[PDB]
Amino acid sequence: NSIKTLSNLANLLAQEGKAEEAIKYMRKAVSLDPNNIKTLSNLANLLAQEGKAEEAIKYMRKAVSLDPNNIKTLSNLAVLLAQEGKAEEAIKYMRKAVSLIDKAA
Amino acid sequence: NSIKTLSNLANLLAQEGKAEEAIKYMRKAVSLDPNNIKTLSNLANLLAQEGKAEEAIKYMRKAVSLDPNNIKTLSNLAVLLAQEGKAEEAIKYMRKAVSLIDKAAKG
Repeated sequence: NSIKTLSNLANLLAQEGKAEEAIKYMRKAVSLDPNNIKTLSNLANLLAQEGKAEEAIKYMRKAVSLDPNNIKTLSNLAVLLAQEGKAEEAIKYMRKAVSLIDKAA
Repeated sequence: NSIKTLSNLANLLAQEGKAEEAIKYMRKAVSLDPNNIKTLSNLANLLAQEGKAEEAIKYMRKAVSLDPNNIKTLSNLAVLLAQEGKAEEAIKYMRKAVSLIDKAAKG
């Protein structure tokens, strides 16, 4: 609803290279529903796109905690951790994703 | 106009449910610089969100081929493949990514 609208505006501003405003609207969107995985991941990726990897990782951990079996979230978190030089933890989450993929098949 | 303009126009068009036009403009953006990894990933994401998973996979594969050590590209591709039910190849890309992370960590 309003979350989707805020998300659209945010992503438009970001795709136009105006990331700070995008982050403002995104934080609003997350505030409206703090348990939405999609919006949390969106916020995270916007923060990471700005070089702020730590806060991004925070929100990604939140999203993972919301659903530990989603391989997209696990993979994304793993990527963020790897970019920050946390090899062991990244490899851990990636391998968890591998296990889930192999299990579902 | 530029790649940025065409790409964002494509994004808003997609948001308006004008997927055909969106893909048109995003492909126009690609044509200006066919080996641009960023644009390729953008088109891939667009195709994926519209349901066109297979095409998206093809463009993600080209992206990987342009830079095979990018773990973001490898991971995104793997997630897509797994989504389409291609478990083994997805796992292969993820283990590639893991090997790269370990290799980079070892210095």
